Amino acid sequence: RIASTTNQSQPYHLVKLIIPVCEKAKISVFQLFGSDFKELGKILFGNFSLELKL
DNA sequence: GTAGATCATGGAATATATCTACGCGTAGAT
Repeated sequence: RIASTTNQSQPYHLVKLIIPVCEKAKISVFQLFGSDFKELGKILFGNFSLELKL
């Protein structure tokens, strides 16, 4: 939330923020930076067993 | 003859980006 409230052009701390975030999301860094928004959303919804569909 | 014992005698608010001072590791010269 802080990273999304601060200026978006500001870089994010890799090991401090992104790697733990994708870790808790059960998502590889490759999947996060490579897949499009549709695939990422579908995989996130399946990972947390949500019923959403983007 | 007298004192003691005995007997009679009795109705109904938190995290984070930013600014600043300091030691200092390394760069530069020879």
